Amino acid sequence: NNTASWFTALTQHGKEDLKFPRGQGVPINTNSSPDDQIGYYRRATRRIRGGDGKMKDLSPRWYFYYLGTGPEAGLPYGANKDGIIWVATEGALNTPKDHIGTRNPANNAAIVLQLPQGTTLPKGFYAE
Repeated sequence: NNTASWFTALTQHGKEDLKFPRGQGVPINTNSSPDDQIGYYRRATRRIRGGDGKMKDLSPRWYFYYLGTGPEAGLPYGANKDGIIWVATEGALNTPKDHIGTRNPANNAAIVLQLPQGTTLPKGFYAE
């Protein structure tokens, strides 16, 4: 509890999971260094009860966590797991970013997720 991504989410509207080209995907954060630009996105599925009384699936959201932090802090870069996709800027160090850690929403608002110029966002995905 009291732990969250440092950034706002990407919303999925299509059917394909989130995917980034090699070297792309890490959100902008001017308080981090080139060594830190590596991590993963984690899918969060939302389900609400619709008008018919049955549960309906909402659009999935994907949250970025620096490598070695977040709900899959123990996962090494590249580990295969459903809902987890890995991203890294070229040159980033394959080390845990415990100095960055996660965000306490009671203490800090989320950084608005932004991707650098030229990034290919897959079809159906949009930043909140």
